[PDB]
Amino acid sequence: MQAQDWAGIPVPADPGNGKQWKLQADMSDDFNYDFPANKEETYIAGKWKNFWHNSWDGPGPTQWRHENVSVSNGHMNIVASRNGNTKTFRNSHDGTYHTLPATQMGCVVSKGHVQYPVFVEARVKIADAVFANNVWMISDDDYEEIDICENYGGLGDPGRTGTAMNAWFAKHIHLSHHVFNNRHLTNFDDYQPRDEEGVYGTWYYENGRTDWAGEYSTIGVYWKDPNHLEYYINGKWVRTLSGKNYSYLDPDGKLIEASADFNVLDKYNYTNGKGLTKPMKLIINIEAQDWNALAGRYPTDGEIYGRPEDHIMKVDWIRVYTPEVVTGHH
Ligand SMILES: [Ca+2]
Repeated sequence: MQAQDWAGIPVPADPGNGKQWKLQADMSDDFNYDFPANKEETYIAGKWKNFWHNSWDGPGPTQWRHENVSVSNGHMNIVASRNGNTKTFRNSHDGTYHTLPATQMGCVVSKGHVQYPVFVEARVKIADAVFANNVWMISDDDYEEIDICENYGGLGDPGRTGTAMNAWFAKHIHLSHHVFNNRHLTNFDDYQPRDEEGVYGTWYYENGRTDWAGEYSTIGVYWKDPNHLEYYINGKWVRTLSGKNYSYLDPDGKLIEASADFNVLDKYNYTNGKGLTKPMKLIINIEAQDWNALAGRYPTDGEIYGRPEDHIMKVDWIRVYTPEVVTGHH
């Protein structure tokens, strides 16, 4: 067997004293096989469902389609395309329906699960296109989620003005997680770290870097324990949340170390003191969310038909490791 694509690339998190990382086979893939686009529900390689976890076809004017996921040329392809059909969708901020040309898109959900202690990392080439490129994880009951990467793609073709400009969005990677409460209610609760909750730095960016769409990036999380998450971009540590403490590299490269008066993983104790524990599936998808699409941050026909190969989120590999004690001379 040849070395996998990630061979020789160290795991950037530390597994603990006298521990080593062990690959979790059922959640790891370097995508060096052919899987042609398929209209039918399929677990690719027995591991990656070519759709969302139910028949819902997505937010906004998104239309997830089984045939918008393929594997070729060393990567999984998550494709945006446009057949001209419209989709009518609700503006989540006020409850009203709007109609736009739809974008057919892809969504992938793992068969397997991960649970702490675990390191999850993907090598992706974010689409050079105006849409969301997401890598995230969620428990089967939808109560506990970790967001490895939420990013909004490229700057688009010339001619965008006002709210349709994507520069603020394109430069960031959102590093976050959610714990929910009372999802049986309509008005369920959602806690995530953010400025308004007193947890800073969640929208990562670097002075000078306009977007993440011109090359491959690696983004990963070490979900170490129920009150400890660490994020890594391109093999480098960028952010830790640990109990009531958190730290991160700011956009000028400065280390910021902060201490909150509350637990920053579960501020309002929606987990009944347990923290993040529930097994999670990995989701990789692209979408056009309502807020973005209504603002004009949505691919034009000129963009999507003029540069089709840019309207694809590519995944070179996904790798998952769990810590094991060192084994000695074997
Ligand atoms: Ca590959």
